[PDB]
Amino acid sequence: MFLQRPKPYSDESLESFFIRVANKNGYGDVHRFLEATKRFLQDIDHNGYQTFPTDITRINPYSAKNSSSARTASFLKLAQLTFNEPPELLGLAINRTNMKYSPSTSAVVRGAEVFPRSLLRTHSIPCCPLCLRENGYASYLWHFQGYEYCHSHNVPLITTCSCGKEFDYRVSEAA
RNA sequence: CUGAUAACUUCACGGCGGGCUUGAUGUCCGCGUCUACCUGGUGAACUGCCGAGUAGGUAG
Repeated sequence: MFLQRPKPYSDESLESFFIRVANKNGYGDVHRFLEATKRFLQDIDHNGYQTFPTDITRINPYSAKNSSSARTASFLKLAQLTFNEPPELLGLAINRTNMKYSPSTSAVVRGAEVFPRSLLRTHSIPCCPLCLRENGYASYLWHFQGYEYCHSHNVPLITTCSCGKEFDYRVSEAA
């Protein structure tokens, strides 16, 4: 109950929304609040709590074959009665759709926009600091957006970016 | 359009007498049934009042 001051702005792929509510009040990673959400889904007046995920990934509402209709219903009351001033939460969800293209590639709706195929990277992506955080990575071609020369693969020592290993995917002119 | 055409078989009645199936008998020996199993009431018919009362009544 009462997640204090949902702040955020647009242009986000919903994964740092749980990270920004993780860095407040003093909490480790997202396994606690993520269990306390699915515990609250296991609490009063709910029917579909069993399939709400467990890990860093898979908060995505197309990662299950048939919990897609359960994930949005999970995401319905995950904004209303748990936030003062319930924010723009719904619509950030990268869903799936019924549309296709002509070369038989699966269409995928974010809030109004369609990616070419639901394959693009899904793993081992670059990342740049000093925002919170992006909408456009884990895709084929979205690199810099104004400030350039920022690939940031972490061959040197641990904890270069100051976030706390939540999103932080790093392992050890016409563009 | 028939081996064609027609056609009363009827009346009467005592089966009876007698009678010992018997004697004897050993069905026995042996025996591993077992392994694995979800029945599924969400919150849902809630709170008083009189009477000594696990009886009885009485409210919205």
